Amino acid sequence: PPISCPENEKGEFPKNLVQIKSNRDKETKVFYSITGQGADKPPVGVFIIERETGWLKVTQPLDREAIAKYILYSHAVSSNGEAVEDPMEIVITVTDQNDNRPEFTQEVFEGSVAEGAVPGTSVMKVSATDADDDVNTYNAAIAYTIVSQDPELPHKNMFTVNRDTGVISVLTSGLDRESYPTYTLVVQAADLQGEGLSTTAKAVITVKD
Amino acid sequence: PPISCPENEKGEFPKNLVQIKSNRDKETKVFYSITGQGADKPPVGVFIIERETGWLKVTQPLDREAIAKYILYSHAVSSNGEAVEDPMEIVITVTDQNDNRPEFTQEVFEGSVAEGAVPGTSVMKVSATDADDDVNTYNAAIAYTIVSQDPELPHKNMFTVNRDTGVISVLTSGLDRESYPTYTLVVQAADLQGEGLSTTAKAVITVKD
Ligand SMILES: [Ca+2]
Ligand SMILES: [Ca+2]
Ligand SMILES: [Ca+2]
Ligand SMILES: [Ca+2]
Ligand SMILES: [Ca+2]
Ligand SMILES: [Ca+2]
Repeated sequence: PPISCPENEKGEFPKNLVQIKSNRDKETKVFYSITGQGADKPPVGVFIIERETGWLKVTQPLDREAIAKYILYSHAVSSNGEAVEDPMEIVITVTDQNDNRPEFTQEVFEGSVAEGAVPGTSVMKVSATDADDDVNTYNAAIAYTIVSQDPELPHKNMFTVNRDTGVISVLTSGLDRESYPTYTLVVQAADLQGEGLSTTAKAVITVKD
Repeated sequence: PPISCPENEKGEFPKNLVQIKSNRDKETKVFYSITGQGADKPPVGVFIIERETGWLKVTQPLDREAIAKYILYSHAVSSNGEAVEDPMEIVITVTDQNDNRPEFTQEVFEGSVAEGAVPGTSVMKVSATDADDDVNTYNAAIAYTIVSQDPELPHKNMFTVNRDTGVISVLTSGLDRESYPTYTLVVQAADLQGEGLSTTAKAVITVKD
């Protein structure tokens, strides 16, 4: 059966994963080995096996974003020097932890809007990515919010962002090019549908005629 | 051996966990079943098994803080109505996600300090707990910070908090009873050693003498 291990595990190492046994255990003395990337190939020694007991072990914390899936092979050789089984495929799946903050595609997004634009007009889009597992978890489910607006004139809520799409829209009337030519918005992207880890970037909006 | 499953999984359900096989599937057609709390007993239907193929599945997102360990038994009955195998124990371990914010033991912590206390004197202790897995993960490793001090006089750094202990101390001199009687500190607790999920509470300090 497939084997699971969570990434970023703490505590004492090594940790037991599964004990491998051969049926020819009582017929003859059996020695156990593992090969593959993560065993004898780079990264070397991530997984080990006790040669006499057959206990498969992980020796360090794992990282899903480095390697999410390990394919290894177990070997069973008797004291006479013959393989008593065919090499057996071992698949080790690395399950995700929410350990990556979202990341905006740019540090400073540029947009523009006409000062006459009706409330509810789309202006610009911001976007972030999240390196965590977006297939199985919510650790990469991003929600967009606006943290601050500068200047806060004529008031502090001139714009709003669609929490799913990252589209920034004119929320209210009051845009005035002659008084406040540009706005610096600090936008936020947070995983766990807005409840988790977060990052910030800037959105600079120029006001046009 | 488990049979590990992460909590709060998204996507389509049910999801394959493992395929149960009997040897004596060649002689006779075998029907597979599972019993126990989580199968036929409350909570009913969390885990199911295909009767003909023997694929054990989970039907819903799990919650480690509700149930962290399931004990099931798989049964193998032939078409003639006789059990061909003894009931086999199946342990199901629920692995942790960081889905719980740290929570302070109180909403408002109360302490006091004499105005003549030398800088570096212990004043009080704030405490937070985290419901996530503190044995295997960092999802419950709490770090304390002071977000804000009120009032910011004589300056904004009158107090400091030990990030591990939650012990608040006098950082600087200037602690006049007469001109400022009460300090309300906004304290924060963040998991993943300060880098994860967070909530805030209040610490009210009354200056004595
Ligand atoms: Ca990682
Ligand atoms: Ca991750
Ligand atoms: Ca994330
Ligand atoms: Ca939970
Ligand atoms: Ca949890
Ligand atoms: Ca937590």
